[PDB]
Amino acid sequence: TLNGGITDMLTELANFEKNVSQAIHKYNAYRKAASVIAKYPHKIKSGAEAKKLPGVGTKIAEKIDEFLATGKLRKLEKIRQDDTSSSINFLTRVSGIGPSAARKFVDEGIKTLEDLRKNEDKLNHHQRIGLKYFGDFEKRIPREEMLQMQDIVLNEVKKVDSEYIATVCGSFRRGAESSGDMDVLLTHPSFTSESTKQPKLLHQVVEQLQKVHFITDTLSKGETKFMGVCQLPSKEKEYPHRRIDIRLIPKDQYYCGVLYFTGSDIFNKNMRAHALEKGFTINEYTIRPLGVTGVAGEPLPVDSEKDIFDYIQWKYREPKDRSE
DNA sequence: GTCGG
DNA sequence: GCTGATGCGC
DNA sequence: CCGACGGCGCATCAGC
Ligand SMILES: Nc1ncnc2c1ncn2[C@H]1C[C@H](O)[C@@H](COP(=O)(O)OP(=O)(O)OP(=O)(O)O)O1
Ligand SMILES: [Mn+2]
Ligand SMILES: [Mn+2]
Ligand SMILES: [Mn+2]
Ligand SMILES: [Mn+2]
Ligand SMILES: [Mn+2]
Ligand SMILES: [Mn+2]
Ligand code: NA
Ligand code: NA
Repeated sequence: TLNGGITDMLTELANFEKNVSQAIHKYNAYRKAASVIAKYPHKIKSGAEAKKLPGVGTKIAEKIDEFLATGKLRKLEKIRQDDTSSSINFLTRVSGIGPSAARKFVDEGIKTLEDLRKNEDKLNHHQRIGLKYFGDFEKRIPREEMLQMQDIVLNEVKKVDSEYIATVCGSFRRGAESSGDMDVLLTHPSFTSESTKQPKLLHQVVEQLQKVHFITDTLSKGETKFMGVCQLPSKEKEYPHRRIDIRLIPKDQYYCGVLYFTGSDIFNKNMRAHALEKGFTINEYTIRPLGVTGVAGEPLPVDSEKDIFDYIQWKYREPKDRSE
């Protein structure tokens, strides 16, 4: 927040490009600029100063000059005043409503929370849940509540089977003092990259979590991925409903998976980019050597996060240092 | 929108 | 009824 | 100056 005013402006521009313009590469360009500036250890005094940084170009330096001169941005004022733009941007804050749905609703005169309720019959299950918990999903979860959630999950998982391993990742693992949601990585000895598929490994855990009334709603559920809603038990003041993601991954790909799901998202983009500049392709699952005509080798042996960093020659960064 | 081809 | 096409979130 | 920029699990539904 040395340069908080500039990164806020870039984020808002990013959001417009994704939600209204449906221009995903521009969205990513703005987030890339906002990230590099956030890293930058000096108060930016001019566009020319920012232009020095990778990810910041001609148009963004011009925008930085204007914000710096006036404290605002003409484009953003116009956009914030534009009815269709403003409304599309708003509806996408509902989980389940993306750029296409929002634009479609707006074309139909649906543009507010109240309009959404009046027309709930036009919403799908995920969207109705998103409406239902609209305010709740916009609150942050403080680390104290995160640690209480960590306890319920690890313990209920134990009760399905003591050999399951559940690891909370995302911002919680990066040590952040508050979190957007809860991300849970799951492994079991019976499920590896070979293992011959066993139904209900994730289902068993999801059903227990439901049984103890921790998980209250399902958004999507399959054999490897559950997205849903959860809520700490109330004695007293009802706790807000939270989003929870659970991913079941093959035991022998656990470190790749832990690297990936700890993030951050920008950090992951940065790592896999740097990976290429060393002859490796990283995904959620494997690190593989690359070569000449684009031949990605077999997965290299990994038994620690750190092992991945070595392959690509980065100093090890503790989870706390990947929040980009 | 930005950068490397 | 089905499934390719597409959206959404990550 | 142009083209690349990450891909995937899951849900829904237009068009047969
Ligand atoms: N767009 C994406 N596509 C694929 N993976 C992603 C994407 N964004 C993030 N990830 C990975 C890296 C993140 O650390 C991890 C968690 O995603 P997510 O829960 O949405 O954000 P986060 O945990 O880093 O912070 P927070 O949830 O508190 O906002 O998933
Ligand atoms: Mn109205
Ligand atoms: Mn998270
Ligand atoms: Mn998440
Ligand atoms: Mn299909
Ligand atoms: Mn162009
Ligand atoms: Mn039909
Ligand atoms: Na630059
Ligand atoms: Na949304």
